[PDB]
Amino acid sequence: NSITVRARGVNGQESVSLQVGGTTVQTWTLTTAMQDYTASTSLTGEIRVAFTNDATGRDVQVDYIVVNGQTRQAENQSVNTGVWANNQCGGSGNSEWLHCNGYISFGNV
Ligand SMILES: OC[C@H]1O[C@@H](O[C@@H]2[C@H](O)[C@@H](O)[C@H](O)O[C@@H]2CO)[C@H](O)[C@@H](O)[C@H]1O
Ligand SMILES: [Ca+2]
Ligand SMILES: [Ca+2]
Repeated sequence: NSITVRARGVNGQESVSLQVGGTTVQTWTLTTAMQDYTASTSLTGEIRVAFTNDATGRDVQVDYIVVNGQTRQAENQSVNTGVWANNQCGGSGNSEWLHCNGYISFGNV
């Protein structure tokens, strides 16, 4: 099961973890350019991309992921617990942004 994450940070210290069924597959430190990050698992289950090290000046943007060849846009996902929206952390879904610690759920593998 191949999973590619296309993502960037605002300052390049930002850390994201790819999780599958509650298991952490891989963790990466992002750069300020949108770039691809790839991982693989034999596991199935819910995919999450989690921003874990929010601090003054850090924000994550996930464009999309690609799961076994199939594109899933971050902005088409309904659960986003880190976006700043409606004047609060995790204030909406359907966003590329994780401003606060939180994750975007991309559903089952
Ligand atoms: O509430 C603390 C929270 O704020 C975040 O920033 C939001 C928003 O993302 C910015 O665009 C806006 O300029 O400022 C607000 C808060 O005033 C932030 O990204 C988080 O890391 C938290 O600190
Ligand atoms: Ca996108
Ligand atoms: Ca932030």
